[PDB]
Amino acid sequence: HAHAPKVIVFISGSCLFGAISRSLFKKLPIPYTVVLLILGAILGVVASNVPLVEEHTRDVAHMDPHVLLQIFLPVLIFESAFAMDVHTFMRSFSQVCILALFGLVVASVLTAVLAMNLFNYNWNFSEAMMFGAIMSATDPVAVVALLKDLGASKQLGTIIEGESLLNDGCAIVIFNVFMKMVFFPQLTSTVGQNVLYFLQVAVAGPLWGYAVAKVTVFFLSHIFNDALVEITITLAATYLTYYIGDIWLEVSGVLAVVVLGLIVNAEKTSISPEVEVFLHRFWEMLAYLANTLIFMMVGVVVTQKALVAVDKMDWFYLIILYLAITIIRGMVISLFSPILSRIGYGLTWRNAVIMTWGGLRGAVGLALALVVENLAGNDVIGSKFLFHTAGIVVLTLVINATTIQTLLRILGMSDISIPKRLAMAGAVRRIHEGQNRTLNMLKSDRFLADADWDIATAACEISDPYSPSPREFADMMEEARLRMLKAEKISYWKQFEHGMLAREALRLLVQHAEVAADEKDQFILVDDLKKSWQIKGIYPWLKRKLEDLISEKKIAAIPMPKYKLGKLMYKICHHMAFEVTINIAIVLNIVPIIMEFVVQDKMASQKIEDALRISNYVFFVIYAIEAIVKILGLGRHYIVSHWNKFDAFILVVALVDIIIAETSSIKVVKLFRLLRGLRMLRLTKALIPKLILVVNGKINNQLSLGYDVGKGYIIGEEEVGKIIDRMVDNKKILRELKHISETGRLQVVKELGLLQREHPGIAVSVKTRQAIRTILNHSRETIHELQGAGLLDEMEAHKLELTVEIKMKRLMNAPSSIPPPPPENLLKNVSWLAGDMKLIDFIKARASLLHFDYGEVIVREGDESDGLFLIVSGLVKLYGKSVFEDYLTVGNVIGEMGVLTKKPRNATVTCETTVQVYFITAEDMNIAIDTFTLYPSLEYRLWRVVAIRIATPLIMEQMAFQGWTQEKVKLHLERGYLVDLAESHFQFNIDATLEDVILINGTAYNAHTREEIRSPCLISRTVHKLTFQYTATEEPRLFVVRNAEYN
Repeated sequence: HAHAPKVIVFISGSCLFGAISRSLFKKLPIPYTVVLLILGAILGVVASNVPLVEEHTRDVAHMDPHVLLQIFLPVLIFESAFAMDVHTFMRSFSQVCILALFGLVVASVLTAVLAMNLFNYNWNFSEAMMFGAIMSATDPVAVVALLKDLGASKQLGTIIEGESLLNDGCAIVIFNVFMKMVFFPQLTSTVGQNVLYFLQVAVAGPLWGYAVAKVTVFFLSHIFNDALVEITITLAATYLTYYIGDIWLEVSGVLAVVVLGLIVNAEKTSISPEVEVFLHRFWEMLAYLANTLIFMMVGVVVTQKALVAVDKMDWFYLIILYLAITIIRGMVISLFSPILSRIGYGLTWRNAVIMTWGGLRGAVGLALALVVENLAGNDVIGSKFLFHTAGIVVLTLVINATTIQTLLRILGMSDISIPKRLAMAGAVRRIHEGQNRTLNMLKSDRFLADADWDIATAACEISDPYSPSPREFADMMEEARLRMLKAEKISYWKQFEHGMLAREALRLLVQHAEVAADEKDQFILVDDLKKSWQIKGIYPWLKRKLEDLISEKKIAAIPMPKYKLGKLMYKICHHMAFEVTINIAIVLNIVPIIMEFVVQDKMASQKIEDALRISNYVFFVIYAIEAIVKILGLGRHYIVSHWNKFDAFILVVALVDIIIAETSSIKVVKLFRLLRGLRMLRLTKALIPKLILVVNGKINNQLSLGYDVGKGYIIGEEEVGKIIDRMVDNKKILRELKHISETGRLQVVKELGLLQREHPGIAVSVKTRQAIRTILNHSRETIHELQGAGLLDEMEAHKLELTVEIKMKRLMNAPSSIPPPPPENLLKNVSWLAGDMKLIDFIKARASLLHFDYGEVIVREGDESDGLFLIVSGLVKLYGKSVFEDYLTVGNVIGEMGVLTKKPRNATVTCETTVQVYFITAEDMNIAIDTFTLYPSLEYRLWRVVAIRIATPLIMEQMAFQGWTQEKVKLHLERGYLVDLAESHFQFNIDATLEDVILINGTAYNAHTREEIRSPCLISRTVHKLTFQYTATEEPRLFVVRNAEYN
């Protein structure tokens, strides 16, 4: 009917035009957005002549400014923020801010002066500043897209993107400031009044955004199965942050959304992964809709209202303006180049050109132009604002956006590095080989013999998109160095693919490897990695100081009252419900404190101020009973704590002012100010624990990243060290490489072991978090394995896989600090004790806790193996000639092999810190071995623990070249078991059911050749059968792993 929404046809039609442009002009260098402007112009000219069409474009063309800003800008700004690589953005935050904020001011002011002097429009400074503001809002989406692939992607790409984000955010702020001075002027403004205005837009805005962000991520972390709720919460937070910010709080909405976008982006872990991928594609779609509409709207109104008021001179000014804003941006970048070069990633002269040429203008500039074109009404200023802004957008998108592709070439930035070319060629060649095998396999199929292979081969063709002498010695060294660093990069990627590394640690390690590859004679330096696990000094100090404030040890020392009258209260005094009730009462006291006092201020409603006085009586009564109960429970010791004395002062205030108030204006203001100022501050007692939790969280986030980088490096080095043994020939080179790897590994394992001592609880939290995450991951795999085998139905598989998903989400809410378990708990958790309560009691009764000081030697080489140590606290350094060094920390048990083979100790143990060890004597272990002999025998368990640790190096060395990482090998061995040579004193291999057989201890004879095999050897696949000697000196033990099919 006549009331039908006519914006539906325009909005939907805009989508179709966007699709058409985006499709047809996909290959041409001209960006599609230019075509949208042409189509908008066509709609404008045709609309002016055909009244029917005008009825459909009017509602959206002639659209109120506020509705333009309130709906579109939050989408554009949030989407831009939500799409950033925050981690890189933060690491270059200063460099972006200097160039964005200060650069924006100078760029706009210089443009403003140009507009005033050059143009004959006779604009004043306010209008010229609006012009400069809308002329300095960039939109480099087309340029960062190219930089994403070709080169210089990591640093340059995000710097231009972040700079554009911040200058867009600030340009709107400047535009808002100067628009009110032009279209909504005010009679007067004081200096102090303006300063408060600055604080609101510049300081309060970001704080409002930060508060809403931290509230949002809190709830998102507590939504477990509703994806729709997560998406809706994101939408509502984004729009309410802007609306409440601009309209109710009058703080800067755009900056609030910028901060909200960045915080929510950083806290992506709080969003379920499946939702995360949705949101990225969702906000992209919303931003794409916003761009398509704004460009078509400009195309419409520019022809209907703007081009009718354009003189020949205006065209001349547009060219001069385009040249000016281009050289101005370059001047700003160069001028700050000395500063920017000394922070973050310094700008090379070629990078500067990219930033200068890549400063495309776009939607935000146009959107703000439409506001002026609307507010100005019939004034020419509106038309000429829209004309120039549209002109600059067209010129930049025609000239800059098309030639940037060639400029990146001329500057020699698009070249693909040799490593990438080689990797792509190898991958393509392997794929090409993979298809030939598949193609042959199909040709043998009876049901596909008649298929047209000429077409099949042509269709499935993947094509490469990119198409002793010192001089001798140094050459191999450079070759080896690069062949090593390349291996590491692989080992990091393998770890990530198997969920062993967080993405951030992977990025750091790969970045360091790449940097080392570019430099000369450079390997990975741990000194560069240290920045990952160095805790900033502020946080430990804050944690210590805050924990001192609520120490309250002087209350814990208070004894029970000496008579029954106080005994009952004392119990209440230590019930959490008491403190919770008092806190709730206090926080409820805000309602009177605000309502009555603000009402009295307004009067300065008498019945309200008369009535609320009674609530003061009620809260006084509550606090009085609280004080009475506390004094009765504690007695004279009550006054000891400083927190209590503050409450005594508060009650003194209550008595004094409630009496005096009931009994000039000074008394009333005294009552109000004193009640408000004091009674709210006693919440800090309950607040401080939350601050401690926040601090823990900040430390945990840093320490966790440290462990990943440190542990990622160690595993990478361990894997590589068994590869270079066969990747390089020259022994001298080989020896030099491994020496560096070990001197790096020792530093990492030491420093990373000292952090645990500095922050015990946080370390335990981090580690238990890793433990759970690993368990769930491999728990997820079995579900896929069961699903893939068809052994479990798809719907049932999904039902299980949900419980894993919610479980992995609840990790993020786990406490940042777990109190370290006491020593007795460690014994309970030793690998070869778990579950055997009878054995645990036997050991716990005979384990003697010892304490050592720095530098003491627990055991020395050649000493008889008198027992084994479990390190419950500290860090010990092992230095054994069978040269070979290591550092062991909490949990690790020393001497497991010694008590079994009864052979002298292999390494000297020195304490790097104050160490505590549970010492179990060899005699006790022998007794335990003799007295605990069920199927999972203690001797069997001990050997199994040792066996795997001995086996893992052998299997790695034998199959490092293949695709298995360490975790896979260790799990692989986990399926194994030790054979009882008493059940059969000879072992017969079965190649179809035994995957690997390892000899751990004792000599074994080849049954046919009667060759003797040394103890730690990995039995070669060629051996058919083994015969074992029987001597007391070395009883032979053997480890085997069967195929999945149980024998």
